Amino acid sequence: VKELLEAGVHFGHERKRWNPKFARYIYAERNGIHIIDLQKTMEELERTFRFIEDLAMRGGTILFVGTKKQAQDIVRMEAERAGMPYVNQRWLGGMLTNFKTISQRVHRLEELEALFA
RNA sequence: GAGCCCUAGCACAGGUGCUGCAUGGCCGUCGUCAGCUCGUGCCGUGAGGUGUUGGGUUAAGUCCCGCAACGAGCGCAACCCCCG
Ligand SMILES: [Mg+2]
Ligand SMILES: [Mg+2]
Repeated sequence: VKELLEAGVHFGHERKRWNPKFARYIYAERNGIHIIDLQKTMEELERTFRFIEDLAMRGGTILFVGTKKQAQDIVRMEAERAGMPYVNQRWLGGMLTNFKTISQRVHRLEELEALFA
């Protein structure tokens, strides 16, 4: 239901293209490829989802980010489907640290929206 | 008696005499070449860098694509005149 739904095909990826700080999450090497251990994915999903839940049930807002082409279409769907914002194409330099300045273009976007009709 | 005009005296005028390395103003010139910058972010101990390195395209930093940058300004172009 959980970790049987995950073993679906939704774990193990890379192949000694690894960052060795991620060893605490790794189970073994099946066939040249690192197999991430789901019994510990279990663990972090509970902790992360606890933190997400909390966040939501108090007016919290979560910027979803994923630009790589496998996730592009997923992140937009799920993001619209929660009314949270998403970054999908390029992540622009300073969307956060320069948010003051980048927003000024959201304000331009809507003011150009306003010359549609 | 005030304009006004000559005589002498007083202040002063006059100087195309010097310095264009004391200057203003205006002009030439590189060059109508495609450049030169800024605000915030980010990188760097720092000068500084990114933006404005790359690929394409244009008469052009013109436009596109890309990208720790997102924008903007002086330029380019347009707004002006002539010719068709
Ligand atoms: Mg001079
Ligand atoms: Mg001389």
